[PDB]
Amino acid sequence: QQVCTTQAETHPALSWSKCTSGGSCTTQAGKVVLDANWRWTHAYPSGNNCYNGNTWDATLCPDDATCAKNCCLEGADYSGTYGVTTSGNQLTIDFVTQSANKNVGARLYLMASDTAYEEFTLLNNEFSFDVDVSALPCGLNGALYFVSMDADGGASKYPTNLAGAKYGTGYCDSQCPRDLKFISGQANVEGWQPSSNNANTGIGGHGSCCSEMDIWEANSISQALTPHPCETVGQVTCSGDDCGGTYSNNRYGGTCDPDGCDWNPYRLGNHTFYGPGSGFTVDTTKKITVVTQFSSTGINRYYVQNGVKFVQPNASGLSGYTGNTINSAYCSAEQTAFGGTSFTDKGGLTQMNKALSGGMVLVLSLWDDYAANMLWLDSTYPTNDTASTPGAARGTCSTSSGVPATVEQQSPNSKVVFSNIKFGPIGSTG
Ligand SMILES: *[C@@H]1O[C@H](CO)[C@@H](O)[C@H](O)[C@H]1NC(C)=O
Ligand SMILES: OC[C@H]1O[C@@H](S)[C@H](O)[C@@H](O)[C@@H]1O
Ligand SMILES: OC[C@H]1O[C@@H](S)[C@H](O)[C@@H](O)[C@@H]1O
Ligand code: NI
Ligand code: NI
Repeated sequence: QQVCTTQAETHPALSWSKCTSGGSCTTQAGKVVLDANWRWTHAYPSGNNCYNGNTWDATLCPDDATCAKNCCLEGADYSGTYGVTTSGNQLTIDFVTQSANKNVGARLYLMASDTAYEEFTLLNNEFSFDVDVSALPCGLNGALYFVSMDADGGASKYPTNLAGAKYGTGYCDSQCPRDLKFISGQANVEGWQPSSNNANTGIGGHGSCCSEMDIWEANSISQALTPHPCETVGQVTCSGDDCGGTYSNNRYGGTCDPDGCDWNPYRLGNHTFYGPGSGFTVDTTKKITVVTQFSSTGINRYYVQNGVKFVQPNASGLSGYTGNTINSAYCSAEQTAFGGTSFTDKGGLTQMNKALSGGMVLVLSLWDDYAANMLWLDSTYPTNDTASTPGAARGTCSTSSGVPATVEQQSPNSKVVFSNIKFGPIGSTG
């Protein structure tokens, strides 16, 4: 896509800490940028909208390449339109923001400069952050995660992307998302189908695949930590059902693992570890520090709340695994007990570790779930299963919860606050 400037693009500042062996940390002057899908797109250098509602303009966008030549991305009013504000090392993402239109959530990337995403190499290192999930009810997901995106949003590989990282281009994840309007310097117009249940979104003929490490997908009720390997580490474009994922007739027909080797303490039999109030080890009405440590043998997790360190609880009642670590043993035992082969089919932890040994971009987001109402995270899922089915119970939310239209009307002032990001070698951030 091109760049237009009727709305200025200024990346909100966000400080974070880089820590080194010894425990010394220094402040880093980062910024955040909104993902390109959220932007107004119109004719370059001016003219009609190229996309409006959930349909493309056929005149401006008769095919994928022409559309990218004729259409530009605009700047974003971060607070007024998208409900994104920063203060020092704190980032707030509001749920429903009404200005011209109703906007629901946002996806942001941490920047090293105004034209480059920050790239984190996770293996042998740890990532720590503080979060307030107190205003995240059933059906919402405040997510912090890593994806194997290009630092420049694809600009050097795809010269028809003139917007680059400055405008939040180049997203990919292990779902191989097809809802993206621009992928690899081309629009996603050919075969585009508008969503049945969402006036603002649709599903294109292409998706955008890459490795994904979901550090944190959570609300006040449940949380999950999930590696997703892909057969190619970095970004590749997929077509239709061969993207796999939720919007494809064969979930497992692609090159990425859309399921992941997920660790949700509730799903693994600990019903008192994480929840609202003093009945829970980690009280979701109060700030939580979440620390995640990556090594070749596995991923480890601890939490700090009110100065108290709590290690990840042991898996409880999971046949053949009594640890608290995402390692090859756990991932295999999970597949055996709960079903499925996707994670190991796509190379498992060995293949994930290849992405963890290269740069990944930090994503901070808030969303609700049109496909499955976040029931996979915080309720009983699938709907045909019940709490006696192995792996079915993931949280205490009602199976009727999380319908986007309902949560948007009932809980519009929901929000997530991420803060005090720290990164460095294992043992260095605490
Ligand atoms: C849940 O985790 C807590 C905190 O680690 C632990 O004390 C408790 O024993 C765990 N519950 C079960 C059923 O294992
Ligand atoms: O799609 C057009 C629409 O996009 C949104 S994102 C803009 O904020 C608005 O001004 C414009 O009319
Ligand atoms: O797509 C929804 C949800 O599906 C589950 S299977 C994945 O583990 C998670 O990362 C993703 O956000
Ligand atoms: Ni194609
Ligand atoms: Ni119980």
